[PDB]
Amino acid sequence: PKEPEQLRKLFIGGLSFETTDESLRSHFEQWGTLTDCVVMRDPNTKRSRGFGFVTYATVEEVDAAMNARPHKVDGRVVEPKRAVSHLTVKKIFVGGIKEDTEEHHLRDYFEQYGKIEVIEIMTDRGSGKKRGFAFVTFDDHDSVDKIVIQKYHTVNGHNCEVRKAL
Ligand SMILES: CNC1(CO)CCOCC1
Repeated sequence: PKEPEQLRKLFIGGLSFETTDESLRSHFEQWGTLTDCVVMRDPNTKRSRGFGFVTYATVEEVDAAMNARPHKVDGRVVEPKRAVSHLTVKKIFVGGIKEDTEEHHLRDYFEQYGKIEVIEIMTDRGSGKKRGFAFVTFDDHDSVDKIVIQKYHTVNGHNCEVRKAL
């Protein structure tokens, strides 16, 4: 059973105009099997539009490619991003954590998606009581992109609602 193709794609921006289907493929095949690899071009001039996409056989291969950033492809540092589900942010809202979820619950779970820089457990401005949601800020957007395409997040026994924040 193959993961949906949308979740196996990487959009690559900032290409050198000299990058070709073949040179993009040779580069990104270092991190997995590519079922598709396309440089986008003008339909009339054939001049590169400066971006393209690669499709891996598995999500773990996408992860490997993202973990190998920065990618310098044909002399230029490119910008890979997972396909849209792009709203490129480093912060998530985590809701449904109730009053008993602490910083270490959130850290122990989310640190396996990426490097955490800030955890903000929200409290009532008047009483100081926990409001039941939090924000987590990572050092990079791919953490967030992995998180929000999951159907489920279980933290401290709570089924949480997680979305991109600002
Ligand atoms: C769309 N499904 C979710 C709802 O926000 C997103 C990931 O976190 C919880 C499940």
